[PDB]
Amino acid sequence: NLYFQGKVLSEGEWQLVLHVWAKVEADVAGHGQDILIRLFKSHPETLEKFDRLKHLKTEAEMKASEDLKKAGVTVLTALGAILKKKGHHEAELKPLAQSHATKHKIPIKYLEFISEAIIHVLHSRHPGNFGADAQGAMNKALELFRKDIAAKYKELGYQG
Ligand SMILES: [Cl-]
Repeated sequence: NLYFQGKVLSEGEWQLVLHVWAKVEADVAGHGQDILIRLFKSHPETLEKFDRLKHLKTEAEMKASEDLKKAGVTVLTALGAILKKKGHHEAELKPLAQSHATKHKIPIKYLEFISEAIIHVLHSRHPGNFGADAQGAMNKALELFRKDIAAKYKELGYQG
């Protein structure tokens, strides 16, 4: 198994992140649904950034939406790919910052909101295997993502 040195997190922290993410990926649509519904319930203003979704008014409607299901898979597969770079994600963040800062106008604050939604859902679905250690390593990985993408927003002309 070829060693791939990561940045900022320790090797053991990266392994806790990628072990949990493998569980996410095995049911990506289900995790995606849960995370976006939690985001949209805790922070209803985020729903307005998704044109195909902004009309959905209840949890039953959100769970029935094929569009929300597709958005959830979009979000979690892009984030998983970034996490698997173990901090070597400069190239990946460039187009994501470009679309999110320039077209969608996503404030960095919403990335913090979805980070909270991700930790909440991971606790809810893996209550036996998402402990203090795994939670801390995931918080560090998402913090690094938010820090680096905030820096890319400013390189592309936007504060966010
Ligand atoms: Cl743990």
